[PDB]
Amino acid sequence: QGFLPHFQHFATQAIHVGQGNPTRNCLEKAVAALDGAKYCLAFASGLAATVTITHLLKAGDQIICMDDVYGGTNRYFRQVASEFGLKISFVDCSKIKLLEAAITPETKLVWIETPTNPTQKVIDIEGCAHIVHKHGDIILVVDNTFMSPYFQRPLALGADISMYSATKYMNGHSDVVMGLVSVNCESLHNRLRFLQNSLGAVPSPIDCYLCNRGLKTLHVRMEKHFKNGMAVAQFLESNPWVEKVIYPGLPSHPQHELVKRQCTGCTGMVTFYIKGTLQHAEIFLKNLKLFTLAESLGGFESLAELPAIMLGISDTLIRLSVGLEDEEDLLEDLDQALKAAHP
Amino acid sequence: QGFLPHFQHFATQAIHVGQGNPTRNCLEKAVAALDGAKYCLAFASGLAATVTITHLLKAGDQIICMDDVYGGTNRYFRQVASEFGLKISFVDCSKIKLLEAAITPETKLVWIETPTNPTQKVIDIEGCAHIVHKHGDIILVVDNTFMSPYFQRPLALGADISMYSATKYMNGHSDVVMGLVSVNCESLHNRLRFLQNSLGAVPSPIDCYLCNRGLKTLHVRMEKHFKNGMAVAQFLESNPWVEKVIYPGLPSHPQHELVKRQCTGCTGMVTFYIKGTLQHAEIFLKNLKLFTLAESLGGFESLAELPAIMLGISDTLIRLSVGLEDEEDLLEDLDQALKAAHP
Amino acid sequence: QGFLPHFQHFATQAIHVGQGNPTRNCLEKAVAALDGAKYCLAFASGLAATVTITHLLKAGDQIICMDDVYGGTNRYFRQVASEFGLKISFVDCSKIKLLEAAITPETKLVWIETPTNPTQKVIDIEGCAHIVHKHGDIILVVDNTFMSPYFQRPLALGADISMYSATKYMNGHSDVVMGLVSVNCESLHNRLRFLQNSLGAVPSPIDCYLCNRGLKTLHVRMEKHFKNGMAVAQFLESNPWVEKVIYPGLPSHPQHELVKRQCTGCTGMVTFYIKGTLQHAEIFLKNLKLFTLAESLGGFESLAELPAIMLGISDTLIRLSVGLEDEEDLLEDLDQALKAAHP
Amino acid sequence: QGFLPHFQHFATQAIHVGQGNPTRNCLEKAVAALDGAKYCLAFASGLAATVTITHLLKAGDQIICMDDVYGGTNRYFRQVASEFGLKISFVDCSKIKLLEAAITPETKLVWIETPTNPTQKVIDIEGCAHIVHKHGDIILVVDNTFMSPYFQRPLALGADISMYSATKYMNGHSDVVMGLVSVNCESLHNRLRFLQNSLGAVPSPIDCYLCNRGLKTLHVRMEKHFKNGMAVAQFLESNPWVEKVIYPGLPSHPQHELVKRQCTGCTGMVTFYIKGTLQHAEIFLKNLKLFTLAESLGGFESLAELPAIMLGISDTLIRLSVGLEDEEDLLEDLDQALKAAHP
Repeated sequence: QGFLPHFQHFATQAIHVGQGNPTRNCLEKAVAALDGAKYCLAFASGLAATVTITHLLKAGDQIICMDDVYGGTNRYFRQVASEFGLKISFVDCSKIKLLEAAITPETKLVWIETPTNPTQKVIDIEGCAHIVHKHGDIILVVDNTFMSPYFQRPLALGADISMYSATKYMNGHSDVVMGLVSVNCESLHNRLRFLQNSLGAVPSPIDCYLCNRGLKTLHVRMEKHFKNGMAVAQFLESNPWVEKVIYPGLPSHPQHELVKRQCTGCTGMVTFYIKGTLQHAEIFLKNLKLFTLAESLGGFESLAELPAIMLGISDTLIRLSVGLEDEEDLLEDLDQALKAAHP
Repeated sequence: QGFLPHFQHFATQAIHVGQGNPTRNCLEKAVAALDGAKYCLAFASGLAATVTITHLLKAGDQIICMDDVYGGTNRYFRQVASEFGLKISFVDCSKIKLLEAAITPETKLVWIETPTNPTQKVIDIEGCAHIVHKHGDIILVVDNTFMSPYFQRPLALGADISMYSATKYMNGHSDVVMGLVSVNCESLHNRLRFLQNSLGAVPSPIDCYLCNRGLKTLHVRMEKHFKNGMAVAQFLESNPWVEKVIYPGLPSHPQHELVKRQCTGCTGMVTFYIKGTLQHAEIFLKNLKLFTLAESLGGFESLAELPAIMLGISDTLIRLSVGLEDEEDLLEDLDQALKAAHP
Repeated sequence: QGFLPHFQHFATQAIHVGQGNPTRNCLEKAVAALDGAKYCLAFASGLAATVTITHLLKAGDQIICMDDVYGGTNRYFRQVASEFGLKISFVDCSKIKLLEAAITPETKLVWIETPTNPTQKVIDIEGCAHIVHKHGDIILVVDNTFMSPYFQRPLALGADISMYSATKYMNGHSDVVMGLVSVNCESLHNRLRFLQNSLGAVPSPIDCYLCNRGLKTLHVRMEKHFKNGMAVAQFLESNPWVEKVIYPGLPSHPQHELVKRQCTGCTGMVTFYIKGTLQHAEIFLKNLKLFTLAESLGGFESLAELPAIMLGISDTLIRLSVGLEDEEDLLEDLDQALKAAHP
Repeated sequence: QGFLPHFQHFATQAIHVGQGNPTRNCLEKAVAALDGAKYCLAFASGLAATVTITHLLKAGDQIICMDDVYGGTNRYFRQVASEFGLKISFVDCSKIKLLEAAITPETKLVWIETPTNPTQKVIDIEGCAHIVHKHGDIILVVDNTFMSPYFQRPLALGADISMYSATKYMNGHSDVVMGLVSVNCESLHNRLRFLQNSLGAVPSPIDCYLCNRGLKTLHVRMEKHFKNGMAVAQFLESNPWVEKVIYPGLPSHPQHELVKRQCTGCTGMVTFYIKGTLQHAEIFLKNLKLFTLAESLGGFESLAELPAIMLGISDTLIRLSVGLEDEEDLLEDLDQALKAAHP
């Protein structure tokens, strides 16, 4: 039904394209294609990618970041801004109007992450692109990490840089770290390349090989994360013991319509509020038998978490990371622990 | 669809079960579950597993084999029977009545591969089960390599032994070789275990680790193989340059009914006859730009082969091992090649 | 001083030679060279190698094995002899005369291991070769595993088959299992090859690659095992708390002169008797702080063991597996625990 | 020999110590010990480590570098100083008096590589230590890449920071890249740690695992490099076709005395001038049959390079990166090539 039609040739390119030196170039060639980008640059980590992006700016320039309220980031950026001598301004871009405002004559970069973690507020990338590009020379960067190039393609939505940061967690707990920066601009790529080779925040031939190896199945893995995610999200929202569910894949989401015109699907990241108190989120989490209590997100295994203990996030909110297990089993495990949290 | 429903817990067991020593024991626990069996023993190669199974018999014993006409096998088995002094016999077990006639007092083992290669004749596991089990003490082994435990469960259909043999080709070109032998019978398992340890034809710890790792995405990869395989087979079947198609998933397959009540789905192996002459098949193969010419089967990559040059098999028969690329691109590559082979 | 001069080009060949299919062939090419053999065959395990060797014989033939009294083997061989229908005769070949005797008109194979485990009695390979080859068509097989092709080259000493069986323990605890069979004969190689490809007790491309990878440093690793072994062996034999030492590298060994004309050095396997009772071997072993209590042998780490609890072996005997640690530290750790075993 | 005695416990620590998370922390504990330092921080590449170290300084600060004339470096450093706005200066620190003159109020960092490449000029770590430390607050960093922590311990000789940067070339052609920064000073370590985590130029868990794994055989490999290196250098030095040799291990090296009181041994990098013309050097290189032509250094494989084509370096200067092959074969290959370059 509804989402942007999946990007053509993704799977074909992910498998055939290209099949630092050789290893890195091939990885980049292939990632460039999946991002619909003309160019790509690989870094040791998503963070190193981020730093390098900012090295693009000169002392004094202002950088406006999406405000990661409950999430972790923000301390970073702020530290990268401090050193290097830059001005950082965090603005909730959930409201396009707010971004229009914050734009200062010094603003040379706008960094956005969508969905957000763990509330999952979808930012209108296209909206921000037009607002940002409207005046002066400024860069729009989208951190596609939470969606992956398979479900979201920033560059196509007006972004100037689509950054993909993969941790030691997705292709199985495959300990491959990587910072992928894609772009179409000519100079942007040139400047970024120089930095890449000048500073050395680069990946090893092994990482590149492993990373590339894992991409081949990104499409089949992500589709299942989505089928399982959707299923879990529905079951929950229809469960008597769940106050609310937040999953970009459901129509109940406050941005479901923005989601269908920007993504081709959703991750296995499902958030939901459990009816009751922090004492109930407790019973629940402790009763899960198939889901695993972990603070990370991405494996083949379904993970659960209570951010409140892992004005603060409602201690009744739970973020799930639906993996590749059997949909039936996942639901039964959720059902069983919900019934336990309410005798 | 009207195939058996997908095996319960498969994905969950593949990802969670278990997570010559350790590594092998966990691989064995896992595969045992995927085959719906109490036990499983791993060997160096499917060929090794085969030889091991024939060691359950003693000189003077007889063994019936599904007669693999155009495939490669038969020379093996024969070389194995010659040595070890066993009596071997080949029967077109696709004709159950014909197996009956073959049963003999010294018959103690019946080896069955299905679907055949590359004609894809399907054998009724159940039938042969009733027939074989009916009289005397005799083992019914099913080589589940061409289906994978995901789409077929020999043990649940009567077979005594389900042997899954994987080559250096699936899970990408992961160079892991392995022979897995799942079983339920108590003494059958004990004899097999004694043989396993006393003869040393076992995998290395790394192979077991790698093999188990691939098991975790087997369901999603097989699903995509099945999808692309169904698309390819339908497309070729309604194409003006195709005489006929041989694909278990299509209702046009002679034993499509058997399939549905014996498998949960189908592999990416699509067989078809190109309209024309050996020369047209050649034009077709040379024109393919997305498919890769090769004699192996199973990678993420789509392959094409002309058995006549790699009585005899028709010079018009082409076997494709459909990969995990974009259905669209595969369809267009074939269409382009077929059109090219007909000006 | 004294031993046969090291085999020429070993290191060069181990690194350059060749730098189943490709992977296996290269591994075999290279191993053939290191064994000074014209040919080589790789199997899944040393045991699988052994079985395959015996498959060379026909029902009825007799196989004479070195008698592994305190060691583990013998149960194997005996089981392989049982099945397959062969006659096994275990004879202590420490006494060349004894082998001369046992030779039966049915004797078609003589299997020897030297040094022995854990007593380390050196067998005169050349002596047994002349005795064995003197009459009829019979095969002499030496299990070079305990020495490795770097310190001992059976084929050059008249052996017909030099078998090297590497476990998941040497190139670091590199979990690579492998059975290497080398030979110069034309037919022996032919028959063995057939068996190799007919039965499938073969290694995976990964194993072959890893195994080959590790060979490159075999010379430097083994030399240090020897320097450390020699040092440890001396310190011990000169220690007031040690009744006796048995290390082919010392002149005190009852075969030190046979050793210098058959090997180019020694392993890190040092055996020794601790002055006192099983209660003292206890105190000793329990006080080691750098050596590790393990029943295996081969890592980069120095291992200790008391075979009596790991007419039976004197419960006062200890086998060490000297690794690659600093010689000084190894001695100090031995010294410290010996002083503890005798307050 | 008259070199410093070999570092105590090195091999033992390399094999036992430790056996961004785990993997990296253990690599860091290990390398910290090998460098005889309290701490060590790992980065993506030696180049990344370098950039990180320069981040300890702020705009307006100055940094002195051993002037690498014929090597490659200098362009880096300069590109790093240009950006980040630092003042850089190059000094032939092999002439201690010349460094003194260079010290400035804004001087806060002195970078020293030794021996140089490919001339192999040796810098007195200690001297520069006394000189630099003498006045003001300034850091003395030593790039220990060309020696390895096995043959040189910068920190024990006065240096504040010892940076070991390994490429995809040693430990065989193990494609592991890494930059290790060992240190003793408390605040120096804390600032470095903050930078490490806040900027993300870190290794992946697999690189750390692989890197630590190679550390375990570093002593034995370096010893063989040193041996072969000594042999090669002596042989070339007494050969009729060699003008002169430049090898730290030979008493003919201008700073052979410094060496002995600063290193425990030498690398396999032997530099020498072929008697004759650029054309003779060419004949030599083309005739080599065992040595491999390459611009990298460090594998198990022996390499040869002619810097003049890969003021200016003499067209007669040849640098060899001596591997772990048989000394005999290396000597004969060189001799064969030299003879060939002189009819």
